Amino acid sequence: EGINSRLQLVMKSGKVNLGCKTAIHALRTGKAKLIIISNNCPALRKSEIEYYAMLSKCGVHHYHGDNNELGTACGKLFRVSCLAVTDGDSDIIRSV
RNA sequence: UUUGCUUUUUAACAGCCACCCUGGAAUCAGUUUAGCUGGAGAUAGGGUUAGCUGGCUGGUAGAGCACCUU
Repeated sequence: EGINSRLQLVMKSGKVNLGCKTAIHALRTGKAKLIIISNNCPALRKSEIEYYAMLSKCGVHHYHGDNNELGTACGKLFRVSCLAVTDGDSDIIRSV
């Protein structure tokens, strides 16, 4: 809930790639600063992302409260399982 | 009364005519008679596949049918 403040700060300044496929696309690229995955996300899907994150090495990643939460945390009426923070005023990536 | 009625048909069989890729959606968009669908990837563009008792040729005019003359 410190992150819930700091996340919406990033989207104004920087950019974020929301959804599973665009997140994994960034990891192959090695261009994703961190991966945020929803708790409600399918169990198998997260495993693939956090394997990819180990290979990308600066995948790092971090868990939330909930799937439907994570969209409205962004400021989106649709819902999101996974983010990928591409690069913001707030250093989300250093502390977390 | 350029009129009213009857005939003008084609068999089984055989060949041919939901899902993926690109992509990344809020000023939300697509859509049914009705509702539903969509970052667990929508519209759109290009494909793949399912099908009926669909279309074309073969079967098949030699047959069947309606008439006419020695």
